[PDB]
Amino acid sequence: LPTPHEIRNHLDDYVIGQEQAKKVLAVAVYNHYKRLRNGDTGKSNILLIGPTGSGKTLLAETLARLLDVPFTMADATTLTEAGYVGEDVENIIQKLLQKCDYDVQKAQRGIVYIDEIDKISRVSGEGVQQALLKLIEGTLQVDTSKILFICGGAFAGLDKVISHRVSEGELLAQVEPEDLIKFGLIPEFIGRLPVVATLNELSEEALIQILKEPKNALTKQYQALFNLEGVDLEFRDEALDAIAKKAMARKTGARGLRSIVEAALLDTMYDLPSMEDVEKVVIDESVIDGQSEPLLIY
Amino acid sequence: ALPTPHEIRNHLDDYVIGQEQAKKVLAVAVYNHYKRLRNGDTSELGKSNILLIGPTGSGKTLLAETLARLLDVPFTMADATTLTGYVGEDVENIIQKLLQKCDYDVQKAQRGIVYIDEIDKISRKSDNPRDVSGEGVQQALLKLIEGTFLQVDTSKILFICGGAFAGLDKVISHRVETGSSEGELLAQVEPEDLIKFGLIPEFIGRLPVVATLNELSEEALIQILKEPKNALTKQYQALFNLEGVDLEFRDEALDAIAKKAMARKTGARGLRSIVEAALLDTMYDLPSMEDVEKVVIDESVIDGQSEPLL
Amino acid sequence: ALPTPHEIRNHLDDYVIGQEQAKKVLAVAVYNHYKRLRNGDTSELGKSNILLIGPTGSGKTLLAETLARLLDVPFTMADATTLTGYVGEDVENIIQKLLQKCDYDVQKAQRGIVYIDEIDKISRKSDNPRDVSGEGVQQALLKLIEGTFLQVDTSKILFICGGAFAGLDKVISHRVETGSDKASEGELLAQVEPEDLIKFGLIPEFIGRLPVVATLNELSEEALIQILKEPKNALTKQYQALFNLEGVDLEFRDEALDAIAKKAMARKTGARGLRSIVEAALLDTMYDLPSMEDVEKVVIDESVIDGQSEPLLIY
Amino acid sequence: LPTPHEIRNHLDDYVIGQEQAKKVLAVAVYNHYKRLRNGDTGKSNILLIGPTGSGKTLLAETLARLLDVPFTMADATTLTEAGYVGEDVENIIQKLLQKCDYDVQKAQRGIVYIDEIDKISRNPSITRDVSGEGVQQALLKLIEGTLQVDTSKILFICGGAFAGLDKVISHRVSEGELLAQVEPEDLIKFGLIPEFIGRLPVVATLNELSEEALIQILKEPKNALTKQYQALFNLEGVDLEFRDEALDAIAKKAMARKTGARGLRSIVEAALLDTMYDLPSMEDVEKVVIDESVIDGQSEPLLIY
Amino acid sequence: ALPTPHEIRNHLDDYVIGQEQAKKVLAVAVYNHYKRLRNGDTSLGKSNILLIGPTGSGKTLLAETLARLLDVPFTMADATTLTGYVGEDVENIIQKLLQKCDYDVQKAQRGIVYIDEIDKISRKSDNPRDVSGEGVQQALLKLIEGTFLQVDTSKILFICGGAFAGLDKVISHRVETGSSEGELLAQVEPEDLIKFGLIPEFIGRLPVVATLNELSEEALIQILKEPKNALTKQYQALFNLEGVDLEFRDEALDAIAKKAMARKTGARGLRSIVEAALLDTMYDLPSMEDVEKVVIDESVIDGQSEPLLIY
Amino acid sequence: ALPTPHEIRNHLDDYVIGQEQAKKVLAVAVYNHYKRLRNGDTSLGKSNILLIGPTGSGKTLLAETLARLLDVPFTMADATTLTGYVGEDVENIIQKLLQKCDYDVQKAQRGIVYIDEIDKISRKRDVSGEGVQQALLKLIEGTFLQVDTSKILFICGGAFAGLDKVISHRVETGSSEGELLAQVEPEDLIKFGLIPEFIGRLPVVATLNELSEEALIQILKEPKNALTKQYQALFNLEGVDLEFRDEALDAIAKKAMARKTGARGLRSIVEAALLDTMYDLPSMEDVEKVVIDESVIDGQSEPLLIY
Repeated sequence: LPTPHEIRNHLDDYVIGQEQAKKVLAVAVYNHYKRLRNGDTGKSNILLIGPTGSGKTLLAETLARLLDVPFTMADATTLTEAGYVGEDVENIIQKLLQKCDYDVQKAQRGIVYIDEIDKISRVSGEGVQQALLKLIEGTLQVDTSKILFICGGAFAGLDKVISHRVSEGELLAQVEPEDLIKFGLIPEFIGRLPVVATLNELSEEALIQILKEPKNALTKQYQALFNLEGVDLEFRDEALDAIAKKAMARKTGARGLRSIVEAALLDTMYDLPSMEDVEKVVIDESVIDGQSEPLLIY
Repeated sequence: ALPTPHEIRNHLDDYVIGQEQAKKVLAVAVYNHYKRLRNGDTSELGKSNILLIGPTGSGKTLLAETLARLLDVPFTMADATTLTGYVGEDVENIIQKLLQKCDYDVQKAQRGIVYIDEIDKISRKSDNPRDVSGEGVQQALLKLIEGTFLQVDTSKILFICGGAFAGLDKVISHRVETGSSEGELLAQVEPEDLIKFGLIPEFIGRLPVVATLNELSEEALIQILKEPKNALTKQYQALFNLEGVDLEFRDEALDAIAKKAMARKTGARGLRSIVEAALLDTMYDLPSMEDVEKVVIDESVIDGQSEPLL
Repeated sequence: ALPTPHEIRNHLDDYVIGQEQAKKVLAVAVYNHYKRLRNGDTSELGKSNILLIGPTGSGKTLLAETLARLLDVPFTMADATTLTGYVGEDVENIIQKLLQKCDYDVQKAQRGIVYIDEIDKISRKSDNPRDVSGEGVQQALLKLIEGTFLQVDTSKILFICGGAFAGLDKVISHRVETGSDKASEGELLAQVEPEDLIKFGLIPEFIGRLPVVATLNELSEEALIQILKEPKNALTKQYQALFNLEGVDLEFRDEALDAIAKKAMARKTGARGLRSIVEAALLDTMYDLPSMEDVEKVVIDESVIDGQSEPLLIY
Repeated sequence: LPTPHEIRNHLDDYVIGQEQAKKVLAVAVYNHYKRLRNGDTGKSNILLIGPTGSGKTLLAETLARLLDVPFTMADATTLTEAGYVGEDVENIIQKLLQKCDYDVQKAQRGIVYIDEIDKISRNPSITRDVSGEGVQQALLKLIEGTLQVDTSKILFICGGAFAGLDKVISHRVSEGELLAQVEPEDLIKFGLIPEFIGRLPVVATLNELSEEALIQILKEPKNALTKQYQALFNLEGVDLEFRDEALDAIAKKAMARKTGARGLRSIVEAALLDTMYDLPSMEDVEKVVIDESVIDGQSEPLLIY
Repeated sequence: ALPTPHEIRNHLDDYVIGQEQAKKVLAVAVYNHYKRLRNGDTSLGKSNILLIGPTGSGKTLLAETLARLLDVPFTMADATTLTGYVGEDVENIIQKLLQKCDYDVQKAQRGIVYIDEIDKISRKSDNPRDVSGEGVQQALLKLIEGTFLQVDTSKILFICGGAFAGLDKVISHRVETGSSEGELLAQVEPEDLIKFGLIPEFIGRLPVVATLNELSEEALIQILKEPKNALTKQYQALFNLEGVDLEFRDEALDAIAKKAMARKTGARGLRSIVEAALLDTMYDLPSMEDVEKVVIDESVIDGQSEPLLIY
Repeated sequence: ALPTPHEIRNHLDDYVIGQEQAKKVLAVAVYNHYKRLRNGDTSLGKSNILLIGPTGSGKTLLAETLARLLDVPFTMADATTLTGYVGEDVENIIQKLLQKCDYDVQKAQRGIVYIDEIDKISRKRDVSGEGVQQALLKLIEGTFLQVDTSKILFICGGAFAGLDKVISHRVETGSSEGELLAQVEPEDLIKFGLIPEFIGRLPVVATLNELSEEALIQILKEPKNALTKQYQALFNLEGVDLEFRDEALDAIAKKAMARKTGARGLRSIVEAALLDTMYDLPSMEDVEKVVIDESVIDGQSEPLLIY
């Protein structure tokens, strides 16, 4: 079992900065699996509070991979309706099992990430907290008490509440279950999330990492898109850096990256299904200046 | 069988005059959107939601409507002004209405297109000074953009938000400036510019595709009267045609109509009302006559005194 | 054999006084509408739906009704106010009723004309402040305008939506104005534009379904008088007929007729308020008429305006 | 032919007050039969708008009798279903003929009263009962002329309370003065189709209730309070007798409280409560209610053994 | 086989203390109501009731007891929760009645519905929303008459209760002449409710009017003893399944009554008092081994001394 | 076999610090409630409870502990989220109770329901708040789950900030908070904002003492699941002994007060103080770690490490 040191060390190679949060997660994760090992003798669940594109999703995946443990994501926005009939919640446990080959144990060790938790707080989101709480609370048959839950969120209005209860970065550090309660989260749900981590920083080296690292990264998306056409899309590292610069110069952020990449591939994607070639290559000149069109290989 | 973005733009040229760039943008945005829907499969993909930015009476609404028709897809219009708590339950009204025109079919509703007008109006900023309620809508409608007793998911449906953004031109200039036309500036538009304008970051990040329209030229109006497959001249020539009469519009008359429209600042929206009044007397005594063709000159339009040639 | 707009308007002149422009518009709109139906063939064609805009008691309803009669076509009236979810299934009620009067005939129902009154009432706006329900009707009835177990299609049927639009005059002015006002209100309703109806409370998609826009002008004091005399079924002629089968001659002094017109204008009911005025003025007379044995009754100004002095009785 | 003076004059002996409505009806009726006489050369139909127990029904009957003209009533509520098969409407024309000895002319002069019109105007929830909006049509097919008899000649009088009408008219811009300003528009917005209202040119109004009617409502109707209570007491084997003076006292009580027709029951009940309470405990032939048991409640009803 | 008004009142005497007149009234109203339903035939009285009495007089109890005594589905509702969308919440009273009714339409027709705080929705200058309140009087009015349950509310009996604090004043202003409280609630007339805030058409739907008299201070003691489910009987039963006999001295019962009156909570405040007085006893009760516990005045009023313990 | 009030209170002393009187009260109320349920028979007390104490006094904890001590389904709700459509959201409390109850109707009847911030809905929007007092009042009595809420025990908590003032204005004669909350009467809650019929449904009234800094220390040590014991256990399965110096424990309590988070803020403080230590713990090889004041308050110095 990896030490909290080893864990954080493997977290630095995937996400730049956030030293404090990487500590909290390391200990939270370590203790969790340290409690599962050697038997019980039980909730070290985590609450990631960081802006969108802070690396929340990326961190979760990394933790799962470095532990060689089944992982699965879920959106509080999609779980809102909880399905017209039944519980859309039990669905993610089935996905975790599918990625697990249906091995009850391997699944109980699994990690689950629920994004946009700050969204549900006021199907009514207040009822979603309960549907998601029925999950966290242990129920072919699998108890969820053993699986580690990580709930990510931006919590836009949280900084205000905490600043009232008595800049933004230092404020979030003083977060307390009370703040989350007054935010919209029920006391019962917060009680299931003892651990609370925070993220407050983004870098160019981070933007470039977000562009390729995440299993759900822009580059991977567009590549899949171009791939449907039978075309291979190649992003020169220089192009990725140029993209990062553009994003910074416009102080857009992580969500701002897509608008840049799209504007660089727009024309290409426009008149591509009308021609036949093996692959296309994006150079930094196609991005930073948009002077030249992407390379075409037939 | 989906139409290539080439084909989409081609048909858009039939209902819309100018805005070639905006039409190229929409052509791709649309193609990719439904291309994604038809071949949907786990792993990431863009929302492909659009943000129309152009002067009043430029063709923002028309483009949206035409797009729907060209794709035989349910279409519904909404105004962001009518939205700015109980309206949070009125935002889903946009959905039930889409279902209404969708034969109450959930899947075809997912194909639907929704156009929100006057988005720039709900922007909370010092310019043109309620802010709290307005932002509440940006975030409430924001929940829709993502996608959540219809049971329909708004993730599948394409969102097209239009707005004139009168002040956007000024802020973009204050940014692009260096040391010491509008269309050229609306091209340098960036998310941070919309930020300072009044739109929240999380909302803008949901509208990746940004199309920009150029104000219709005086000359363009004339094209609007002729070129479009449903051009006024073509509509009235058809009317006069099932009467056994040929209707001829002299270029001097068409330009005359365009000028009348500009003096009224009604753009293309004021075209019909002008043409109607000019052919009003003619159509009254048309079925009572027995001639070959009627010719509309300038004197019939501008002066509105002389009668059309018979 | 369809009647030319000339013939249509000519006959409208027999049942309606004034509104010559509106009548020319309707004449053309109507002619084209049925001209399109009879020679219907694939390829574009205007819906030709109409939007009547005039003061109360100007003749909006009368025009619609007369149009139907002049074209021997089924006609049904509806009020947009009674409409403002379950009413969505009450909008189709307008159809079943049209079928009722149509001998239940689907094709002749397609020929039918539907007049919706008080459309300006359902407009959602800050002026005269439910909005959500009202707009819902604008859009619900909007589905009809386009055209969709009668099996009838409402695409064929002509829609005539009337309204007074009390505030429309103000907004149009706030637009047409230049620098620092037009002579007559009717002069403004002429400069009317779809965008003016937009700001008023009507949704764009709805207005776009009413291409033809007709505007009525308030009847003049003298015009009201003509309505009391000239028409074949003029009030005076109707009451003279009533008094006639009593063996009595009814005379309306011009001072009395103008008196009635003025009473009507003060009530802003236009011609619609004419009868109610005449009735009240002849109420007492008609009550003790059959008990008498005189030659003729003469209505002076003092009987109408005053409403106190009794009509002259000539034995 | 009776003059409007003579007509209203004969209406004062059957109904107290309502001078305005008696005028309107006098002229409406007179003109109607004056148009039938001497031939045509045609709709003077009336719409009675008054509270239940205002005397609407009484006025109609009175008008028919004073003219010696066949008369027949009908309930919009009963005509709702319009019969499972056929038209329950044509039925009332047959009744008018039966009371007429089947003389086509005498029948065409006849008067017909349709009560509870305000009821037919409109979630249907797949209800078996026929829609009132459709009833307006079935009833309109009637008003509009059709062994064979044309209805165009018979005078139709439609009575109703129109509870919600006063609101509509107060919005369009107390209750007594409001109803006077009634207009076909108000009735349209109420629920009545324009085509139906167009057949009812004349509109009369009643603001006060009538004791002469209250007393009549107490006994005349087939479901009158007296008849019902008698059936109740009858189950006990007891005969209930309502003294005429008692019925009048009851009417007074109702008027003094401005309750209305529906208010009568609360009065009668309060007068028979004790009796009905301790009646199944004793055995007697009949009970009799005097005006003293009602107007004062001083003494208990009489018991006959 | 329906019970005579005599039998109905007799059983009401078992669950309810006092209110003999109101119970006579309800006895007839009820009997007649169901007598009409069972032998229903064309060519009758709604027989709907209007309860008028002070708070904690027995208005609710009477209604509930009536239902039980007739094995008929019963549902409670409040006019305050009602005062457009609530128009569709009025039919909620029906679906709930059907719920407790095994979803049987006919049994639902037999059901009894009690609406509390009717005097609250009355639109008047006294205690000054009016438009919404009146809207409910008329909305619920539609129910009283009777109209996807498919059930008709004509069959179901409606019992509307209320304290009518101001009603006493107006009745006085009318009955006055020249220059107990229950004596005035007896002279109550429909026109008095009119001036109070109720609409004529609504009042005309409640022909039966019952009036309750505020329970006497002395009656409180009876309430603690006589009722079949009297507090003393409830706690004696509790102490009984512990092998202990619980004795309430009369000095203690009167003491409790007085405590309740000083708190102006009437009978509603009885339980809270008794509980507090027996709290410590019940705590260390299962840990003892005595014969009986005797509650004296000192244990209640003083609340200092402990109850007597007989080994 | 039901536990005597003595046994119930004894176990409560393990999870809760202080509040001995309230625990005696709850011990009796609880015992009687289920004593009534198990031996239920015609011809009894509702036994519903009303917790009144300052914020973070242990109102919620007591409720939760009671449930655990009786292996009975437990669900929490907030009266604030309640204050027409919420009338159908009141039954939501029930369906949730059923959720945790394995969807068993009978065991749901055994369930315990805690409503927090009851003093908040007291009408002294007002119309809506009262509507809830009454809507929830229908529950207290007991009515497609088919479950009857008569059987389930209701525990309503509240701080009642103003209640102290009104009680004083009454108990006064002529010319501590705990001493006054003892003299609490239903009429005092009446004037506060609660309706008579609602209060009459909460016969059992428990009162909690104001939070004391000194007690916080006991909360860190005494409880069977005390933070120190939890962390010592964590450090124990690492082969390390965790020692909390009294100067360190008092330090944590003071930190908690300055933040006015009472006991709820204890963990967050301890975590942050042991964060770095737990991070580089499994990478060391020492005998025990000693937490002094300097590690907590200053938060600068590291904990003592004895090899």
